[PDB]
Amino acid sequence: PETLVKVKDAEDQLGARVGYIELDLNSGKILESFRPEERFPMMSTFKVLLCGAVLSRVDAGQEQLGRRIHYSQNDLVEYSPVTEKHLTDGMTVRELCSAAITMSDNTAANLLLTTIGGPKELTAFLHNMGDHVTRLDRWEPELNEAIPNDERDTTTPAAMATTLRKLLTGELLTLASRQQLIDWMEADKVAGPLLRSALPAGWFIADKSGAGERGSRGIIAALGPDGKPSRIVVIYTTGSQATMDERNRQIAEIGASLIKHW
Ligand SMILES: *C(=O)N1C[C@H](NOS(=O)(=O)O)CC[C@H]1C(N)=O
Repeated sequence: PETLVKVKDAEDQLGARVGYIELDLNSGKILESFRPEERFPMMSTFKVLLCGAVLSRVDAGQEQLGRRIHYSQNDLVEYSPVTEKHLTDGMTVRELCSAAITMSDNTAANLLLTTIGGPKELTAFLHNMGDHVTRLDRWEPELNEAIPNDERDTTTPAAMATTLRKLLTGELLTLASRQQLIDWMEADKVAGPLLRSALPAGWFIADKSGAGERGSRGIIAALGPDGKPSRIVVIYTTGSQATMDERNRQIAEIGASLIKHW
């Protein structure tokens, strides 16, 4: 009961809703949940779904990971630490997905949405792999607005957890594409103070973090002991006036509990 108590205590201390799934990667069955059917802004966590959609196109040969995209300084939106450094040489679709997931590059995310036909086509992709709940409507950075009770650019903990399992382990993507997606998430360099902060030596983690307006914060992860993922964790919160630091520490403490009671 310890981990669900942490989530409830986090709600108390953040003054906001927290959504939680712990999913068995093998069976795909929910082990624990909190507000599993409630909507939360995906924020940057959507970039894993976007690169899923890109890889599905690469498998079908409508995209090539080696294909180079040139863009202009005028295409650059807030938080573009990789893409602002490749204005003369451009970047391959592979490099863009690397930027989107490992660095949460916002311009990378928009360039990739253009490659698939935008938010409506990411939603179509999720619909057609059996996720009729998750929806993307807007581009970076507007999809992070987190307007209370707005369903635009939202998922549920349940839908995100099951969708992430299908992308990483389901029949949808080729083995090569599943390996490349989980590899990008393993190489995440912007989620240090979250689940990674509670991870013991020898454990595997592949994750993607997110932050938005109105105290929005979240993480999706495949993790497990002995260097192999065996569970999917989804944590979302929205509405809190809490600092980025407190929100990070609350997610870390939920992580510490689920690892403690593995
Ligand atoms: C993702 O939600 N975002 C991109 C960037 N990195 O934050 S993250 O590592 O939690 O992904 C900055 C904030 C945010 C955004 N508003 O786009």
